[PDB]
Amino acid sequence: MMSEIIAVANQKGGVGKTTTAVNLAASLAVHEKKILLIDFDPQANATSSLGFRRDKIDYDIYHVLIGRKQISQVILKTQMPFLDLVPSNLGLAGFEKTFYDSQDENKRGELMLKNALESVVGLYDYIIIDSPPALGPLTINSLSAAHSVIIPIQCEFFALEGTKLLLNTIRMLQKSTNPKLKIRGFLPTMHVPQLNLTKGVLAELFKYFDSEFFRDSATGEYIMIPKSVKLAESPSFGKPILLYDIKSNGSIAYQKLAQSILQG
Amino acid sequence: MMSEIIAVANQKGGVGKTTTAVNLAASLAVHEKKILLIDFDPQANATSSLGFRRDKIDYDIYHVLIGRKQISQVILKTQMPFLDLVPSNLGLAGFEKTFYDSQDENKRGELMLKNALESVVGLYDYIIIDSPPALGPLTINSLSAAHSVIIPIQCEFFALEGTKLLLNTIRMLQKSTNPKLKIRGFLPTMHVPQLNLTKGVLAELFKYFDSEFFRDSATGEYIMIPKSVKLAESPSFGKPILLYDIKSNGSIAYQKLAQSILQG
Amino acid sequence: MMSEIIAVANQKGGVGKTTTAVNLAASLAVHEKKILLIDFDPQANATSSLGFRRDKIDYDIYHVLIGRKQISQVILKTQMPFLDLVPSNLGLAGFEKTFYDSQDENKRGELMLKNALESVVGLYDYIIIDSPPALGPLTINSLSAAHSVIIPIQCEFFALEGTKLLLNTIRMLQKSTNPKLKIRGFLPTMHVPQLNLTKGVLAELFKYFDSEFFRDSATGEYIMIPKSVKLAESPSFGKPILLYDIKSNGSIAYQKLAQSILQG
Amino acid sequence: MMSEIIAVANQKGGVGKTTTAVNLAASLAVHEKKILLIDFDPQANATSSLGFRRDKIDYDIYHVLIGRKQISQVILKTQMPFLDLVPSNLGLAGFEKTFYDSQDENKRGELMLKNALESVVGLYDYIIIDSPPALGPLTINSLSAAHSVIIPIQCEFFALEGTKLLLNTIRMLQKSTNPKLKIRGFLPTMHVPQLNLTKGVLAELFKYFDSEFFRDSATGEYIMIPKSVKLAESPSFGKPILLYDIKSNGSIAYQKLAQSILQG
DNA sequence: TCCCTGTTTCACGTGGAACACCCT
DNA sequence: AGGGTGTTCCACGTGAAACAGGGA
Ligand SMILES: Nc1ncnc2c1ncn2[C@@H]1O[C@H](COP(=O)(O)OP(=O)(O)OP(=O)(O)O)[C@@H](O)[C@H]1O
Ligand SMILES: Nc1ncnc2c1ncn2[C@@H]1O[C@H](COP(=O)(O)OP(=O)(O)OP(=O)(O)O)[C@@H](O)[C@H]1O
Ligand SMILES: Nc1ncnc2c1ncn2[C@@H]1O[C@H](COP(=O)(O)OP(=O)(O)OP(=O)(O)O)[C@@H](O)[C@H]1O
Ligand SMILES: Nc1ncnc2c1ncn2[C@@H]1O[C@H](COP(=O)(O)OP(=O)(O)OP(=O)(O)O)[C@@H](O)[C@H]1O
Ligand SMILES: [Mg+2]
Ligand SMILES: [Mg+2]
Ligand SMILES: [Mg+2]
Ligand SMILES: [Mg+2]
Repeated sequence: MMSEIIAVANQKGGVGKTTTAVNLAASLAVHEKKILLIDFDPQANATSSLGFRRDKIDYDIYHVLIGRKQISQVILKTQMPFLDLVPSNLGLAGFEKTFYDSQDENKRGELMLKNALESVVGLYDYIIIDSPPALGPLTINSLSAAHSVIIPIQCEFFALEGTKLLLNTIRMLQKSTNPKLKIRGFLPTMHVPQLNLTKGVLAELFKYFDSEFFRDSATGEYIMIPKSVKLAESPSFGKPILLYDIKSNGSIAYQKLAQSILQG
Repeated sequence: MMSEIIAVANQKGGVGKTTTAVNLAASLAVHEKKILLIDFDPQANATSSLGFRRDKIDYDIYHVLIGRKQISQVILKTQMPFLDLVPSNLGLAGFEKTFYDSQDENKRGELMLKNALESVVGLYDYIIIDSPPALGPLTINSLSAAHSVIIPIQCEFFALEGTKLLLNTIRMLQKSTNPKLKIRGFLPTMHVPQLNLTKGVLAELFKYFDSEFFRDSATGEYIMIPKSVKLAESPSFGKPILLYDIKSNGSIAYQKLAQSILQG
Repeated sequence: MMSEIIAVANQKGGVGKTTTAVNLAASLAVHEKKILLIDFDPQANATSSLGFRRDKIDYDIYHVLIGRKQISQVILKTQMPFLDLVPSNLGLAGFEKTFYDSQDENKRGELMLKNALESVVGLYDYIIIDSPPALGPLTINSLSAAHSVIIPIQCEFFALEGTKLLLNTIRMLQKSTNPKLKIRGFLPTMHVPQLNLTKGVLAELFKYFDSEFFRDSATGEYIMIPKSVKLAESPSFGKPILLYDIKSNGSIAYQKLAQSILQG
Repeated sequence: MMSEIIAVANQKGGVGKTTTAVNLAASLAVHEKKILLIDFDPQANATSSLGFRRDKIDYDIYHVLIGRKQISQVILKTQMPFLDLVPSNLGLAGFEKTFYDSQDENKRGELMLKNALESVVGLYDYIIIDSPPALGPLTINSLSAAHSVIIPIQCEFFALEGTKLLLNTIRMLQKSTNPKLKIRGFLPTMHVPQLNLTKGVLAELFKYFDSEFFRDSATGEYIMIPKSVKLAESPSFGKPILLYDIKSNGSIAYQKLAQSILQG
């Protein structure tokens, strides 16, 4: 078995990584492929996006990382049979400090998620890592474990400057800890295609990275997640979009994305 | 003269800390008050919004915090004569580790920005601090220096959970490092007033904090930053809203906010 | 006992006079008051709305008006024991010529229904008259017999000229043949409260005649017949609504109107 | 030219005779065919639907009928260059009386409009006569003058029985005054296709007249004018649909009606 | 059989954004 | 260009109507 580990990371906040991670885990699970979703955000927004109470959460990914628990100990099962969740909690914040301690003694600790996943990388088809809004210790784990990264891009101004910096970190890890690391693609999120700022910022990213933009290679048209209030309602009902409204366009786009991920 | 030091912070990403910080700084500056805007985010989105190139930026608040530099050295003057900026860069990220080097050694380092600011706090009326989307060391400095905090709320689902944690952290620092700290107000931003998820999240937040909401005290009415494409186009021109589009509603909103802050 | 003789008239077609007449008669009959419903329309829409067969009906109000029959001869008893019907047929169309013959012969004939009615006017509590869509002879009789008039209003454009014109003709008779005639009230019908044309036409009519709009005198709110497919399904079963579907909103409306008419 | 005369008549009120007449005149005028539209209704709602004043109308179809005027004297020009209007006014009511005087002397007067129209039957391609909600003298004139009749049917209950009666009158004229008379078709109006009452009355009327239903010769499919609030606003701006909102479904439908009429 | 609640589909109103005139 | 004007597109909310188990 070969888990593809796809890290949904992007250091910018509010750009759709928790909406993308949760909902791709879902929309790929319905393709009857076994999905594990890691919640690497100390806010634990993905955990709650699937209906859990972080407050009624005993053991989570932190204790796996430091070795106090096996990752197979913490996995929870979700309302979707094919989607299982490694939940998160505020305790994951501690990991920041933890990380630098290894940085002081043996320059490891980028690869803690790498080791924590090693024991289930054959039990799942896809392991999707929802990353927190930083380029800090946690995000670096997320990338180091990963086969590829999915980059949610909200076509507003700062996502210009932001992206290159992120890619910079990628290359750095591509020369340092994770050689295999590929960009699985760029994913426009919250898309409003008729705004002019969006036309411009998309055009810029096209210029530097059109080859990285997700196309449903079935019809080749670009796959962009539409701004959908329904997409932002779905976690409130402890549900993906698939279980909350399978016919809304948020869902259509995230299933199209899953199709594209699958076609190769 | 004694600057009110006001941190626009919130640990959730994309919620308007940077947009509110830039545009409150500007909308107060035109009111003929001398403002310093600190960019406490390694993303340097506030710097970038005022038209600078982070990449053609020499020394920043990082070198201030490590003592290599004076806070008064790094200040740049902006296209508004009354608004000054302390810029940022990824080097500020390094502070993460620097902070914990204090936590291991003498359990301070909460109050670093407080001390570096000490030398410019009488040279300004308001010091407006744009925070990063975390509860880590940087936001801890950002809050601890501050007299009061402005909490921009994106009225969607997670604004529920997050907010409670944020205030608790506020309460925590009030009982440890900054006892004088006040909540200046909550700030609904990107407001689509007719959406149902918004009505709901506003209702919950009203029940728990209705009095802490920015009111146009002339009419008592709520002050809410409307979703406005122009509010998000303006930094692509390195301009605040009032220099980019003074008549749009994003702008009118921020000047009502600024007026409210001045009235007390 | 002195039956109030209430004419539901309006010169525009399809505005609910036949639906209002049937359903007010029924909603008052359920209040244990004895009601006679005159079908003054050669279409005999009120007749068939109560389940009779215009074709298997022998003698009708025509032969009453020409004296060939007593008004007490043509009355049929209906599916409601307290509701009686003077039925109609196409032969009532003949009366047009006949009217002008009286116009030619003794300058009466507006008051023919009045005369034909004299023999049943104390035998009923309310005598409810479904008028045809004109200001011609039949409607002139119908107003001339009547104590008061109920004007069903379809809140579209032509209700504007139309309304004031109907009121005009009312005043004419009030100064000539039937001065006692009172406007029992105005009744918005088929009411869709959110359409903009309705808002506009209602606002116009309000400015000119708000005091005439039927109010739930219990709660003072307006009485408006909601658009109810069932209100239009009921006559196909030869039934009023309260015999058809008493919990529907059309039904509650007509009963609220009935309460209002009795309430004073 | 040989003017086709199409009388839009049906005795039930509020079934679309006037919205249909006005709008077919318009949708036919735009095929660059010369249209003369008679307002044969004393309410003259067709006149007022074309932006004219009953208040500003000097000579109208009444004075033509009594011979005091030429039809060519009263014709007006409309905002559409290929559509001209013979307007109406409440004085047309007088014609009722007029008709019976001839019934008393030489049993003519069905053929008054026929005679008045005699002078423009080569100057127009189509002359469209909007009838009042009666089977009275005017409606009979309109049918007698006309080559064919267009019958708007609102698929509710009373338009079941009503239809049979109307056809009877056709046959009467077809046997007495007007042998050429054709039913150009039945035209479903205010159509709500998913209501069950509408399905049913359609099914019934299909049963009896399935061959009389207007087919868009393009798809063979039935042409049924949808409930369109915009179709009902159009007279408030003195305009047809095609000048007021040419892309709404009201307009497309009245245009399809125009094409079907044109093919023959 | 009488009822009661979850879903669909559809028109219409609303308010934002782009765009094209248009003043002048 | 700057500073109105209205026209076109789209998402979302609403509320009515047909329908469908589900219910003993
Ligand atoms: N395509 C979309 N349309 C509408 N709303 C969306 C869309 N994608 C995401 N959202 C909403 O945007 C808000 C934040 O997005 P989300 O948390 O998924 O991004 P994030 O980067 O994970 O945030 P953070 O970095 O703070 O964890 C939520 O309300 C989310 O539901
Ligand atoms: N009132 C508003 N209307 C429309 N767009 C807005 C508004 N406020 C902010 N935005 C936009 O939303 C995007 C994210 O917002 P912004 O970066 O101001 O929030 P933030 O707090 O800076 O994010 P971070 O949390 O990472 O600092 C930006 O393109 C910004 O222009
Ligand atoms: N409030 C309502 N909701 C729904 N349908 C209605 C309503 N009121 C009337 N209708 C329907 O509209 C159609 C015509 O209304 P109705 O015939 O009662 O008015 P009318 O004055 O009788 O017409 P006429 O002017 O020819 O006598 C009927 O099938 C009727 O059932
Ligand atoms: N397709 C439609 N959708 C919505 N409203 C409509 C439609 N057609 C007509 N109406 C409106 O319903 C009302 C009456 O229709 P209209 O007067 O054309 O029928 P009518 O037969 O002319 O009435 P009359 O029998 O008194 O002549 C008007 O306000 C009319 O514009
Ligand atoms: Mg998240
Ligand atoms: Mg920021
Ligand atoms: Mg009637
Ligand atoms: Mg008419």
